[PDB]
Amino acid sequence: MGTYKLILNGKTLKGETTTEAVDAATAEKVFKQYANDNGVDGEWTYDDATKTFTVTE
Repeated sequence: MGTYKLILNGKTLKGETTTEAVDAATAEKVFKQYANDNGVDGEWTYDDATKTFTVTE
């Protein structure tokens, strides 16, 4: 568990969000859905060091 962070690094639109997920899969799914909702879909990365994900459109 813990608080995860998402970094939307899009060519068109960018943003950031944070959510409390039980595991990395739940985190990645919530964020995938969130990014796709913002119309962001690029190379997804992860930084366990600070529990963050970055999607580079």
